[PDB]
Amino acid sequence: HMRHIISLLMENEAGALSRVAGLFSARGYNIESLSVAPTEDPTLSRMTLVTNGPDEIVEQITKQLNKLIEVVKLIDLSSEGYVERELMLVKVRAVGKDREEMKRLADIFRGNIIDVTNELYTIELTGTRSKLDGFLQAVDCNLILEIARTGVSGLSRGERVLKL
Amino acid sequence: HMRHIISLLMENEAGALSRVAGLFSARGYNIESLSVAPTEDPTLSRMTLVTNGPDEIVEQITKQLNKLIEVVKLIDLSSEGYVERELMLVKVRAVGKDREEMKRLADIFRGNIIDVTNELYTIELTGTRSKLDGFLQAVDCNLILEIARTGVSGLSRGERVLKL
Ligand SMILES: [Ca+2]
Ligand SMILES: [Ca+2]
Repeated sequence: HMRHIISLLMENEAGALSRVAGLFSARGYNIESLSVAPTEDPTLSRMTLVTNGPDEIVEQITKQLNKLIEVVKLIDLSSEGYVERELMLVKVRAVGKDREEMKRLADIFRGNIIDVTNELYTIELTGTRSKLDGFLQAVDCNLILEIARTGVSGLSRGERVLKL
Repeated sequence: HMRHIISLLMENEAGALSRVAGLFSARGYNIESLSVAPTEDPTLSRMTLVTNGPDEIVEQITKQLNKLIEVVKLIDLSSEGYVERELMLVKVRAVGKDREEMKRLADIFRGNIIDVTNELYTIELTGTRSKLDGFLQAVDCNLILEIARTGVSGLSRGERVLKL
């Protein structure tokens, strides 16, 4: 039951994504998080999807995904060197001494405050999964007003590219 | 008309995604970018989605969308003050004088190199849509080896929050 980061190229067209999400849904496959946006080439979008399972489940999801005509290339990004980043926006209640505390946490995690009132901050964070998770462990939950978190975006290390 | 950024707070069921994605697909409308990931509410995910069509029509989907039990709340983020950021990973061919040149761009856009060889950089860039777009506008496209870009993560400004 471990994390695989699936990376795929697909037809930037209507239904493309609803069909990819439908394939998971039909069979109750987990989607932890999902990023998709156009590439260099506007006919093709790049999707980064994170799923949680034993290998034999992932290999079957991977088998089924390749079968879709709108899925063009596909790699388990996790099976080779890669880099990943996520972006997160955390809106936090920040009054009295918690104003200093929230500012210290932002600086420690190298985030930036991008919205501010007398009683709140919106903090922008970028990093690996664990950095962003470490931020959330470190903040008191009762302070969090809401969170918007982009889901992982990754690339293979070095010369390896998905389109080739 | 135009560009719309829709935030939804929903169940993390696969395709609850597909079902949301479907209602844009249903009308023949392309989802340009999309992000969905866990929130503090372990059972709930936040999804931002950027799309293109006429206000009344989006408002059609809006309604259709609200009536899904899987959807807790939604707003059209543009209808009120908001902050938005995307993240992007851009792998570039960086040989000779382009090494100095590609590093300068990174610096000017305030991005970070997170993968480097003799012949390439992968640059991480975080910002508004127009900033990332402007970075892409600045690089000769024969230098871009691949891009993985997340699409928006957005929140209302100030005390406005979606779960409320
Ligand atoms: Ca295929
Ligand atoms: Ca509802």
